Amino acid sequence: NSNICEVCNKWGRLFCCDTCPRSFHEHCHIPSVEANKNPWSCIFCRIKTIQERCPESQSGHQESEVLMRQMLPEEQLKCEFLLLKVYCDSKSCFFASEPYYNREGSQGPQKPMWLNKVKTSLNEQMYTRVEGFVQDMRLIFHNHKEFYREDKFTRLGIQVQDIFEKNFRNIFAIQETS
Ligand SMILES: [Zn+2]
Ligand SMILES: [Zn+2]
Ligand SMILES: [Zn+2]
Repeated sequence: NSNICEVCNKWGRLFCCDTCPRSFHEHCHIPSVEANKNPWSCIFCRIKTIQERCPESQSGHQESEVLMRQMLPEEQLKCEFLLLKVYCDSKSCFFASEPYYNREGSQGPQKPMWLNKVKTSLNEQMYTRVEGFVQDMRLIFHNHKEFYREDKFTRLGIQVQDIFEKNFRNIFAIQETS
């Protein structure tokens, strides 16, 4: 096994996957690393199994059909993995915890949103369709773009949204386009 957490790249109290060499902090893994279960298989492993059991699941899909899917177990897992892929980027620190807004010339968003809020919402099964999760994710970056206006800090939202969008297209096998 690796000696650092796959998500945050730090050592510490790590739980090791039994079917691959990755390791995790307890609350870095999504869902949080399960109490018992020997062997234990990480989310990366669980996602790879879905693909292996249904190879046709990798054929191209339309985003509109993906968004309308109900949050059954496999779509729940995919959203958890997508969320975790965002946390994997160190720039996710800016979007993790609850923001506050007091900048001359700007007004805060009407609906603040942040990664840990999305994490809780997934844990509490608050999304009934993929669309709910994707909307909240995209709202994080849209709120950031609007608030920071012409400040160069707006670029952090572009950057992390790009990681989100690339991973969304990969995990949900969105049809490739020009
Ligand atoms: Zn970690
Ligand atoms: Zn694994
Ligand atoms: Zn099949």
